[PDB]
Amino acid sequence: SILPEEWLPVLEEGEVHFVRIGELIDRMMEENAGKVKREGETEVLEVSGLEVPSFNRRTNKAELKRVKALIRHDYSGKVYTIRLKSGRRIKITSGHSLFSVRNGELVEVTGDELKPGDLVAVPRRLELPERNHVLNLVELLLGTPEEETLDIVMTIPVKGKKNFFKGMLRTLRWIFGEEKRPRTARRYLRHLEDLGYVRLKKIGYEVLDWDSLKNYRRLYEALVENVRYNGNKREYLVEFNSIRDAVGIMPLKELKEWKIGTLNGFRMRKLIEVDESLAKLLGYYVSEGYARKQRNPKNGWSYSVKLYNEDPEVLDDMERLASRFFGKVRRGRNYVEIPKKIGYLLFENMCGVLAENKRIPEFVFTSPKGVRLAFLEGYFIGDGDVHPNKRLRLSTKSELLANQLVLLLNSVGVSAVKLGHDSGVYRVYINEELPFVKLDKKKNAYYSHVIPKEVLSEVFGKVFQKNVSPQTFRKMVEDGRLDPEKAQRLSWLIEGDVVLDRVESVDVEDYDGYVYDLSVEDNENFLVGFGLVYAHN
Repeated sequence: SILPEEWLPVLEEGEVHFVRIGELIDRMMEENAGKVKREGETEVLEVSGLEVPSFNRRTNKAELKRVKALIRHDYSGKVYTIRLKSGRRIKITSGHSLFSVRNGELVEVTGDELKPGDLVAVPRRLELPERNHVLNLVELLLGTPEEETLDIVMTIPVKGKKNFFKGMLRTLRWIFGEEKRPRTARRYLRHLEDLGYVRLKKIGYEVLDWDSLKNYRRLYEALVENVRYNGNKREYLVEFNSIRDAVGIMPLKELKEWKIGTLNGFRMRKLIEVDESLAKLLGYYVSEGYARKQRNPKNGWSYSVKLYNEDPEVLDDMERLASRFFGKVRRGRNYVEIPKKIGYLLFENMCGVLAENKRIPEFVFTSPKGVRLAFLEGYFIGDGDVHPNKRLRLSTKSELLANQLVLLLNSVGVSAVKLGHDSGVYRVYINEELPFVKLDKKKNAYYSHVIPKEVLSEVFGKVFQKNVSPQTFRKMVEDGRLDPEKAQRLSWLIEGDVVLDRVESVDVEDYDGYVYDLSVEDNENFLVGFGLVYAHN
């Protein structure tokens, strides 16, 4: 079993969520009490919709699998904190298993069995789904405290909507039997068909969904009540807050036409398509970005987002990108600032405000590889990690980010990763090339680009000098230097997505409380812990 606190990367309906295994299972079992099957000391909860990364037991390749069920035991006994030389850490119960090596094969080894020096299975790479994501600023702001969207409004050109709200509301009420058939009934009746609520017909019409119509009605009832007129720009106006309990009902087909932001400030489309520019911009923010607000002249708040960076070219890039999204920007001395309120709200709810709350936005993880790399590039360039004298070194006061980074790197091939927590700050060491950073992976080759000498020694019989790289291994085989009959046993290790890290230290403790587990389809293994370590279910 795994301890409550352990990080668990999981996928829900194609989205990657980092959660502490215990919190997940706890909640899931509270909102599904009726479905739990208790067994004195064990509570099982079958689920669907959840997927976790695992490795194929046969081919050892990285693949996502279905999580059959969540499990919760009421444990009392010894727990082990396993610390791998790479900086990865995992807290498990005594009988829980991780994967080690025995005569060139991946075998299960329990916690109370593991000792320093032992080799443990860890990811070399991961395969996460790739799809285009579309940010919905309405759904974003709804999850924001009303205090923050006080001055936010949604405008819409009054042009092709001459009293559209009132005209529609009258049609809805007519359909509901509360008013005489309006004169413009058909204009709107068509729109309701376009939305699939009503199917027009020869004679009159037929309501296809009353519930949906009720909600739509509720929406237009709210709109007709709060929509104002902005004579200046010939546009309709609505304070976000006054319709927070109905706006989410607005079909996307209608949302497109609106704009969201401040009355006398910047306004942008409520539906943003994620591209490499957005990602990179977000990359810059996560690393060198800071969001703030001050009282300003008339006590009342002024929101801005600053992107610090000494390098002149960088500032030109951030400015080029920032402005590509938030119109007019303010290029400073050593920074680029976005004084827009909607810009602050976007960055805040996506990546966080405080350094320790900083995080990679959820959509990035399952975006096409190009977008992931764009995010990374922005993070690195901003964090000033382009020209390495040794190896890339990223710092974060945010534990989540450290983990999210390792997953992102893993998801795009980077396996040479090391972790560290020297003083309140988390470090992520990367010792291998990146499409945007020239560095030598062969220089001080990490555990990931090396085959342990213990494994070779045990398989071939000889006593190997030192560690060997997968390349040298392949070559020795094509030389007769290594017996090809034995060298094949180790193929999984040269072709799979699992590498070996070595146990550095093991802490034994007594634990009284809840412990968790997962049942994973087929592979029966998944990723858990700081840095991600494959654990047997």
